[PDB]
Amino acid sequence: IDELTTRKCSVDARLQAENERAERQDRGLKEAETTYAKLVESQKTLVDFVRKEYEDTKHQKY
Amino acid sequence: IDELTTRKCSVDARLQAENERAERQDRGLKEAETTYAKLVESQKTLVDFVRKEYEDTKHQKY
Repeated sequence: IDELTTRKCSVDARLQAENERAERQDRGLKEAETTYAKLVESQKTLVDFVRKEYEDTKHQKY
Repeated sequence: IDELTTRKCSVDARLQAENERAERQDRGLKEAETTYAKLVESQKTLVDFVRKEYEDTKHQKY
């Protein structure tokens, strides 16, 4: 039963570390996804802008 | 002379507007160069920002 206490405390100290690391991954995964959405909207702006300049030179061509 | 003046007036008007077209193109790339420059600095830094999150996420699990 005391060997269990050593084992239980070992996994408990690892489980609380697991809780800390998992949340940190959860914290960064959300921030990465929000910054991902920043990149997703990033091209959408210039994609609209690359093809508006793509069309604006058409009049300046002919 | 008048017949060539019509050509002269046409070529002068279209080129003086073509200079406007040229500068309109210059402002066209100015945003395009800036936005591409704005993206590539943002793209590279955010990718390694994700790798930084990815590394620590890998570090916590490995």
